[PDB]
Amino acid sequence: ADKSDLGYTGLTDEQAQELHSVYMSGLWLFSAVAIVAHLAVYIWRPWF
Repeated sequence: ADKSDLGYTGLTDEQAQELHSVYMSGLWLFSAVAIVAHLAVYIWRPWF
């Protein structure tokens, strides 16, 4: 009966709070994020 699958959609509040706390908790996390994105694109160039 109970599926409790509604938790997948209602992850917005958790998403906001999670990103906010982690962003502050790890303000320098952006640097990692930058490397991943930059490198990712470098990987996309040869993929086209």
